[PDB]
Amino acid sequence: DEQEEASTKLMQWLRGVGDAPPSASMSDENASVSSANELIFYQVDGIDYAFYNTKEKAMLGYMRFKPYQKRSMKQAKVHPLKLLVQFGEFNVETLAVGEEKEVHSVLRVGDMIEIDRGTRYSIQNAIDKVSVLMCIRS
Amino acid sequence: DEQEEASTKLMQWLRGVGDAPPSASMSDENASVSSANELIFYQVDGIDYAFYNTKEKAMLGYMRFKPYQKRSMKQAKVHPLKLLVQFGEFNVETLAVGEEKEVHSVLRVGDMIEIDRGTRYSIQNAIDKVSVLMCIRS
Repeated sequence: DEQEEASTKLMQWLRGVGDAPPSASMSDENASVSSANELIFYQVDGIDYAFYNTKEKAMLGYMRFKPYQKRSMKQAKVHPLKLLVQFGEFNVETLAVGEEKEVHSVLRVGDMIEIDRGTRYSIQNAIDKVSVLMCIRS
Repeated sequence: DEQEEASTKLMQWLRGVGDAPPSASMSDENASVSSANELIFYQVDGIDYAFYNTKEKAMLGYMRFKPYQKRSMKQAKVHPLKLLVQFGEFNVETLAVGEEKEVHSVLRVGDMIEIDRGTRYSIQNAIDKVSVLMCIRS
């Protein structure tokens, strides 16, 4: 249940509900390791982002959405990405290169969507609670 | 609490404790979407793997470890990877190209380690419960 407690503490922090998870080991000093305690949320144009400190920056992180919050349209101009739902529910609208018709998808926890290079995409929190997604860039 | 229930059901399935999460939307039919219900665990050399069905296969998935289970040494020969702890605790041993001294790291939930191209690495479940990690390939 210790590990259930650790998991719950991490999720509550990601959702903005709880305090930062405790430290545990000196492994957070290792070059290749980015611990959860490294994460710090910063707000950009209304959305809270927190990224691990990887060798190539901004390649793995979380987006935290206020209830029903909208992220404006962006384009995967350089890096294809994957969006993986960590908590809650999201509506994602995509328009791939060459197509002229948008696609709307609904994503619940554990669902993933792949955004190809060139695809324009918008994200909206579908529920009246904070939702969290993981952003994985290629 | 509906979304707390969905999150708990997904984690219990990943840990091998519960049944598959329910369906929800027709978005699982969308080309770019890989729903959690797509996941199916298969055992290879003692370890349970489940991968999303992405355009380039085997690029995002989970490894489920029995108590104290060891994954033998592998090498990131082609793809650098990131390992992100989803539940439990792992000891990871790495030997990067050019170095002659191994590095041992301990990872708890939400911690990530980056395995560079050429690095040899071994993984052991550090606890007497099932632990789960996410494997992210570049």
